[PDB]
Amino acid sequence: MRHGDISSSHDTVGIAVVNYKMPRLHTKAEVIENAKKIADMVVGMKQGLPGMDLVVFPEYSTMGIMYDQDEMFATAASIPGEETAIFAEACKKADTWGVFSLTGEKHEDHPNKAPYNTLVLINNKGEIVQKYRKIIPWCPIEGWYPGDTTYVTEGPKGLKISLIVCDDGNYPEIWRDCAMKGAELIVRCQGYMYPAKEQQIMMAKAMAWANNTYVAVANATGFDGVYSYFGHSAIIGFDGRTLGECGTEENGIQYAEVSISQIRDFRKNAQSQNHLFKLLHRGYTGLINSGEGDRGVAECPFDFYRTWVLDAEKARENVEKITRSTVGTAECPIQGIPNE
Amino acid sequence: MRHGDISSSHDTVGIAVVNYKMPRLHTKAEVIENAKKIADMVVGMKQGLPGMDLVVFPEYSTMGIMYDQDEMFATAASIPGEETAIFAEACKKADTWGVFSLTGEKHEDHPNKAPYNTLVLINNKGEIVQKYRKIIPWCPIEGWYPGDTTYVTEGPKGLKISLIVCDDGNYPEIWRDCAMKGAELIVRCQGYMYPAKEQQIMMAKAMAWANNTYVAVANATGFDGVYSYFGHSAIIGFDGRTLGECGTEENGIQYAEVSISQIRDFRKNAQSQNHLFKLLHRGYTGLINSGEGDRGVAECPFDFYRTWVLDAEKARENVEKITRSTVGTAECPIQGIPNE
Amino acid sequence: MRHGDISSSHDTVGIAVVNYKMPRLHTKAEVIENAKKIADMVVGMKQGLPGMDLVVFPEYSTMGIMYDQDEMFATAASIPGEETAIFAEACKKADTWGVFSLTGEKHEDHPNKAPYNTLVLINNKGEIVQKYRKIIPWCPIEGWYPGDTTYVTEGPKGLKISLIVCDDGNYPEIWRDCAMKGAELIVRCQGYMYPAKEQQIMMAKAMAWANNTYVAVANATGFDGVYSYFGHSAIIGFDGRTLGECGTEENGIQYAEVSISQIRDFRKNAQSQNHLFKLLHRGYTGLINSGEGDRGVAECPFDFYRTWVLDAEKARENVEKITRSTVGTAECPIQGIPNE
Amino acid sequence: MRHGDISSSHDTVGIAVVNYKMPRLHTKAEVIENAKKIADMVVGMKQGLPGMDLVVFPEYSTMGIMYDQDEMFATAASIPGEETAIFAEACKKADTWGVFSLTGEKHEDHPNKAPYNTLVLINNKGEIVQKYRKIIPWCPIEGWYPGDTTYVTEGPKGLKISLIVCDDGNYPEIWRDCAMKGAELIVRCQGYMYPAKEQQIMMAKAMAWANNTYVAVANATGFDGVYSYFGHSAIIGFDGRTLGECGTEENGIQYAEVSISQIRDFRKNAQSQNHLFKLLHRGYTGLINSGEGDRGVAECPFDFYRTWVLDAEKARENVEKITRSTVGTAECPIQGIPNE
Amino acid sequence: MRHGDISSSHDTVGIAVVNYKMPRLHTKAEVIENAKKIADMVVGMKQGLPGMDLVVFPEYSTMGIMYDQDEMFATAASIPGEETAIFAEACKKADTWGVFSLTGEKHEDHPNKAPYNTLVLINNKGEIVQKYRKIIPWCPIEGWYPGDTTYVTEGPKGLKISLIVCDDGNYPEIWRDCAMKGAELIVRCQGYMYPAKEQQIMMAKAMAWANNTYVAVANATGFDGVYSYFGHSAIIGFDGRTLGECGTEENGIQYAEVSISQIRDFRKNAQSQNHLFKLLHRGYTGLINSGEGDRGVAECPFDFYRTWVLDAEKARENVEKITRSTVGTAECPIQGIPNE
Amino acid sequence: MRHGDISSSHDTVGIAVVNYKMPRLHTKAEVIENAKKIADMVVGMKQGLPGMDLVVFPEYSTMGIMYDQDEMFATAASIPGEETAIFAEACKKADTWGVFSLTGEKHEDHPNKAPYNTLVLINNKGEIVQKYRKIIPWCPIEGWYPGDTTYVTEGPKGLKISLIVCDDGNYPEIWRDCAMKGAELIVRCQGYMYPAKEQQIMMAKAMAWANNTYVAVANATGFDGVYSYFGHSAIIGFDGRTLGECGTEENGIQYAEVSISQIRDFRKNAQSQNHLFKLLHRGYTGLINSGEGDRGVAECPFDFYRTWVLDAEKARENVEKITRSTVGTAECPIQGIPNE
Repeated sequence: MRHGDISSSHDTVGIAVVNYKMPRLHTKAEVIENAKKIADMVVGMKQGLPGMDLVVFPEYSTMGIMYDQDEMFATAASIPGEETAIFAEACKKADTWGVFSLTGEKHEDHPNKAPYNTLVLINNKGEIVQKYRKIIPWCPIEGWYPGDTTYVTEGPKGLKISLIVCDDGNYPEIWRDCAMKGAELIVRCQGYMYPAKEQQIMMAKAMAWANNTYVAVANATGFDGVYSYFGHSAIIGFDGRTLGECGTEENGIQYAEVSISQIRDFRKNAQSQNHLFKLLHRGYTGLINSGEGDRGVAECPFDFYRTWVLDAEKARENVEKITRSTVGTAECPIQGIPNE
Repeated sequence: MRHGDISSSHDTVGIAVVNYKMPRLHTKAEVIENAKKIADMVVGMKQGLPGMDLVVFPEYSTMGIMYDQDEMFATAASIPGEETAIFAEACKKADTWGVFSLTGEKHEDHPNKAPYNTLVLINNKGEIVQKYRKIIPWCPIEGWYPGDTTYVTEGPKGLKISLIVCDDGNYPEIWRDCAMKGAELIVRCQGYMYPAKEQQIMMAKAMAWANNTYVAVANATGFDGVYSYFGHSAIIGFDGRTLGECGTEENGIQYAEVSISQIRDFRKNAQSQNHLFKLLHRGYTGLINSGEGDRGVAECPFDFYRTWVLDAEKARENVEKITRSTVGTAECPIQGIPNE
Repeated sequence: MRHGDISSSHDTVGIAVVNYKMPRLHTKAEVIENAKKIADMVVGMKQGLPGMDLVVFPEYSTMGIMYDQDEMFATAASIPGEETAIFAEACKKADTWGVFSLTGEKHEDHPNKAPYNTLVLINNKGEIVQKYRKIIPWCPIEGWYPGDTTYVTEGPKGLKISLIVCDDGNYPEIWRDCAMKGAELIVRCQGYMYPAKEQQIMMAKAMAWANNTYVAVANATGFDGVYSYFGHSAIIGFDGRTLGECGTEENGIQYAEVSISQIRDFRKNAQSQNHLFKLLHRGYTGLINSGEGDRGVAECPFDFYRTWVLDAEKARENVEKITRSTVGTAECPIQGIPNE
Repeated sequence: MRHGDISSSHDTVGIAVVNYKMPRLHTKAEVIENAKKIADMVVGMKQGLPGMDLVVFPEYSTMGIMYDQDEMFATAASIPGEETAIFAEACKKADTWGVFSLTGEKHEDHPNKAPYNTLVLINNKGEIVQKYRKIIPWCPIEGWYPGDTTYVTEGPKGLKISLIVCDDGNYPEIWRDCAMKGAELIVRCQGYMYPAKEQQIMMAKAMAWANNTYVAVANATGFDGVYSYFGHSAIIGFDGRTLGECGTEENGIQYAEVSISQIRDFRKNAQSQNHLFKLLHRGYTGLINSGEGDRGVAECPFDFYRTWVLDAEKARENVEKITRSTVGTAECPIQGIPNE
Repeated sequence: MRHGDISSSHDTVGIAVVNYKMPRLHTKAEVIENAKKIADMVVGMKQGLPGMDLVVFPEYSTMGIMYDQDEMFATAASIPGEETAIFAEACKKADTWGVFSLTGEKHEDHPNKAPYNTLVLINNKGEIVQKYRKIIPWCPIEGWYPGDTTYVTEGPKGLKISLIVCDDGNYPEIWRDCAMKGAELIVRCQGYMYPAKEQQIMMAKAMAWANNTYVAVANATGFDGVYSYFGHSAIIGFDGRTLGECGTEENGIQYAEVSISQIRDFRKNAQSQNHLFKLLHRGYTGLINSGEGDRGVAECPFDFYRTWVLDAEKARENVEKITRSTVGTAECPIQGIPNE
Repeated sequence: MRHGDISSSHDTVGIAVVNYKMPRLHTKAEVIENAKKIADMVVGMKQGLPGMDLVVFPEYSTMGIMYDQDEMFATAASIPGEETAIFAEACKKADTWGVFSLTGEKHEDHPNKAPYNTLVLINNKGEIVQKYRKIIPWCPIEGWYPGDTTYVTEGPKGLKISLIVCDDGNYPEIWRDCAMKGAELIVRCQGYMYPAKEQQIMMAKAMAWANNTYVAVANATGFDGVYSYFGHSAIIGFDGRTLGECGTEENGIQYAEVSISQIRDFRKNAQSQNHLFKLLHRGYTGLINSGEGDRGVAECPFDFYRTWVLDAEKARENVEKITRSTVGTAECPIQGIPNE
């Protein structure tokens, strides 16, 4: 957990994040050409950052956002496929792990159902070792089919990694889910468009803190014909302090070393802010002093989670009362989104 | 949701938060004397802030922290009791609602079990309308008996209010639970000691954003013989932007107007960042476009919450593997906290 | 007055501001081509921001700065004209109002007098509803003919709008003049070159506060052969707090919702910081308590404004004593600017 | 215009500002005792800051705020009087100029009309050389009789000084009026209570910039039974950059050196941001190039100022349409302030 | 190197720094009484921070600044002496190391020469293990006799510690000297008075970076009759990033864990920003590639240091040409400091 | 020392710094073409900044970084040479001094030894008046031959200038060496790649303060195939306060006026923070009061500098004990850098 050098040691994973300029593409050939530009970038970056063990690119960095539905279906990727092979070759040549984005990934029922929005973690031998599908697409605008699962994978130097995508990170539940599965680094890849710049910078830091986890964010930059993306790719320590952060600049890079021993030492020995531990051992001091054993209280005291798990339809009905009953609003209608 | 004036309107709730200097007390008589100082402060503040509808004091602002166990038991409050009556009279005289702290509140089995750490919301007629007991005491140091329930109460001008305490706010689950019960303002009262100043400032803002809720924080200040408290009492908008924030100064005050219509308009009409709505209607656009109905997906996709709700002991066992198995650590032992 | 979403409601005007990359143009054909790029950008942005009701482009975003005098005269626009028709079509297609820049607009005595530096507000039906000519050109460098009038126009959802340009905003008088005419949003369009980046960021916020008015700023970006423009387009609340702000990035966008009801509620009910009201009712409490009626004092107590209005030549003579008597300085001479 | 040292030179005026802790006083004897504490503080500060030429205390630093009307009248000061003599002796002993606050100063018709809220500038020989009465009392709460005049006085080393008070500084007109009278330093003394902390910090800087003037702010601190005062006393350069700024701490001090030659050199030779010059020579380049002489345009183009000067009652009527017609609001009533 | 918890581990040294309120004392009895208050504070802090291994108090925290020469001599301490014994007992009772200030420490020729300004490092067994005398007193105001030596001492858990005082830290040479002796933590104790608040915050961070060293700063707070002290006690990582920082509040505390293994791993394996290594192996890559061996260049290329070491009188003469020849200036005279 | 205007006076040097976009070049013809682009930029900037007296471009702005060894040797420049003549013509035409980068400059033994990394200062008559070779190349990556000398040159309006390059600025010794030679402005030209953005921003400010010197930084921007450069070109006052600073934007420019009289007045009359003076007159007050003469102590008290000057090999051996013995590390090997 230290910032400023280009090296890494047996204790540290050298992580690079990329403010990748958002592509404006339309065809499979264009996507392939851009995939090879990403590959060239990985290999060049390694020449400058000899400590690099993990390189992270934004959501949409391969395809851009395929606004046209026909182009969306025509450019939807197979995984593994040609794009991933191109990335895998760069990971091998540069002896680094990498996180890349396929938007979309063909649905099982392609082309009759919406593609997934997908991340892969590729190891330094070119093997895909995690494939994550976005659980919370950025509706209403995003039409991707939602995924349903988080994963944890042993990463470079044994650092445990989970992937999440963009809108996912607004929801503290996903970060919690990953950390509770044992994640030591949560990688948030995004094409996060303005307006919500400051909110997203703050969210990543707050989630690093709340879940005692390293966080790396790669966010797109530039204007793509529709959105302007605000960058601020970052690596953040498990104590909630930014290691390094980019500005809004096209193809900015940040690089930091995250210590394997430090996070494990903290998770073992931290007390007042060992949030993962404390959530499942509430009021331990009080119970000890009250003659009630030495483990605190594990039981979930929050009705929302009990209801959501038991009766998701009831939780949905409850939230519609507080918000609205239809996915769209007649005050700001969107074609294909019902309202009223 | 606006800041800078001392007024309030039929649309806005005028909220004041107090950087109350942490008392260093030892006896019931001293606690009573300090309760009357708080009462005098409420009445004086109202003279300067004619818009004030809600005034918020820090956790521990009534008793301070009773480090001595005998003094802790001797000063534990009844609710309702003498302290609350003193506060209630000030709320009536100043025609304001108030949030006050009783640390401790007598356990049902007093003095044979640890007291609770408790907040009350008192209305402008002097009636206690919410009583909240801290669900996550700040272990290891805090020996309070943990509470088990969150509440929502109709507040001034119909603004829906939930109370939480200090360490509670590190855990996104509690903020979620309150907002999903319909809370429009979450009031976090704290005696939040250094070190974790910047982390706590960031958490409140991030939670305001994540849960589309107004947030008010009152935090103690000064040195009490053991801890120094970092202040930064604040009122924050539902869009994650600070309204007003104090520094670390003793008896600082902030004051802001929170609009009832604005939060309700947002919760109805916001789309891309309507987090409460979107969490229970995931990927609605994708499902519509895939011919699968117009509600998105409600089901909880996060195994941690499913496991915690179904089998809290399993969730506890899982987290002990990632952290440690005993509440204490032999590397930093604490008397009365078992380890090793 | 809220930030982070892409929606808007019947209560809120969705405002987008654009960090438009400064063009480097030389011919009428090039200007037309760039006008169509702006039009394409408006239509694309609306696809991503369905709440958008108003889109704002920087001063000079259509022509760039025509440094060459011959090119300046050759590219000076008619209003209405071809450029405005191109913009009007985009406003109609995207169902949004827009603010666009014509630099220059032909003088009545074209080509024998300097063109104006002009903004138009175009409604969602493609109609020009305000035309503003820069009252304070950025002399010495800017050679535009000064305008003489501010305007207020009913805008989207009835939001009252005034336009001002770049250097204008350094002078608190213009913001005052607009707000006192009833403006609820002041739109500052600029091609504000470095050096004065931080000063301009601060000015917009301070003027929002001082005049209890929403402020939107669109500023150019990039290097154009002569100047580098610092971006930081922004939308600011009437309470002086930034809603959203861009960085220095080319073609950054910000977007915020400004509430019609909130500003009107504030202007009615705010007291201590109701600056528009208080300026014309000074010391009302004192006069009441002194038996002198209940309106305070309206009379202007500032000799500078009395003198400027009555005897502008005297005010000019007075200021020349404090500064210098000639428009140029021999210590930093500029061709065509007399000194010495 | 430089910060960090305790010295001053023949070119620089050493200015100290004081975050003076707000007194809570009730009697004339208490006021006198506090005046002598201020005097002792002046003499001590000079021992530590040998460059000090000017020392500035907050509005209300002598009396505190006399909330009780009877006490207000009983403690209203004569000027010159006992309090000013006490201050004058300290200025002589410490060989410094000083700015002090008398709240109230007896009205000409004392005790039958409200006192003034007054500042004095005392020179190093103990002579009162400026007496300023607050033109914009902070209504509704403040009941002081409004003053009607700004002043400029030759200060230490010939630095030209104007005094303004607290609420005055929210109104850009007063800063303009002082600078146009030739002020080189505007001293804003305040007892500026929370909420509006960030807005006031920003205002002082923005006004320094807009009027090309040094600014010194002394603001009170602490809680006085009614308000908490936010400090942030500051000295700011004529280029809008803070020299030094205090936090919210009780009895904080800042100290900076302001160069006489620098401001005079700037006012002579600055061009693009010579705001005082440019306001009265608008569009000079354009007029030259259009064959219309070399002075630009002086005439006031802002109808608000023309109307206010000619017909203040009309300006008042106009603003009441935009705000409200009565000084009070029935939505937030205040005893003695009419509404409805 | 992590922040937020109250614990520490076998790998981390738990460091607390104290914003100690500056005493205003006059007699030996008063100094002793205050020393016991510091002792009580150490023991209380340990109850709240069970990880604490090192506690740091400001320069002057024991005596305050003895402005009166007679009182200065009467209160000058012996080391070891009564004050240090009081501190030593607290270190033993709280099982912590501590850094304390003796101002003054009796000169060898007391009372005929000025006392030293001195820090002691006391271990958890109550033994004084380092005594440092300020090498750069804060002249002209400070009249302490200058010390001449820096030290490095094995500290808690083997962390190597050097002490420096206040004004010392403005001079990069002292930080370099300590780090090159092997220091892993440089402790800067200060009574750093306003004006130079922001400069001092920045210096500590910059020196942490430049010397790849942990830095802890304890600074005084409050007003002492002459100066106001700006606090901002801090612990900073060897990568230049703040761990935790106080504000200006009286008796603020910060606490952070500094990893022994992290700094040693960095000093071994860092490359591009291994400043200690690189300074003595300049251009190693270039020399290798030029066929000139594999060590780079060690020789000092800076004439100033060569001259200062060889001919300090020449270096002094050189600097007097750039500045002034006498220690005082007639433009800002100070009694006892010659000028002219 | 003032910021915001485009003018300059007889007292001020108008300094422009350029966030020049990093070139990606391969051939001599490409370098020449880019040199002419820089020349065109100088002439254009002068049209917009009539006060400009000095223009500063980043290290590598002429060649980019020649990663290919063959291309490095093929494009190594003669000085004076074709590139410098191109720059000299622009300086003459625009009547400005300029700082330009030649990377590499041919070694005396070209092409058999590594080129130098070189800056030239060219006056307004096109004459090269300083040539500086980087003393601390950014090893391990940079293979330039190290230079050995700093210089001071009389610059525009007599302002004394020293040049340093990029990695040089991490080492406080070089800034000290320049200031002690009489430098009034230190110009740091850099191609400073991410990661170390915040550290470099802080270093420049801290060095301005520590050495009481103006500082100008020009840093590259953009991605060049290997590194992304973080911009933040800046001009900083001798009191450590930023005048103007760029963001990370490609071809950003900042411009500020630095006063000749202000720095000379400060160096003469400053006392408490006259660091250049005080370093060579330590404890003057103490020695005076102790009867030991009126000059303080000049002797160097820091063993590191004494050892480095006398026995550089010993200093190297000492530092290898604290860090590592070989220039490379087997934990992060780099081809051509020995380790193990």
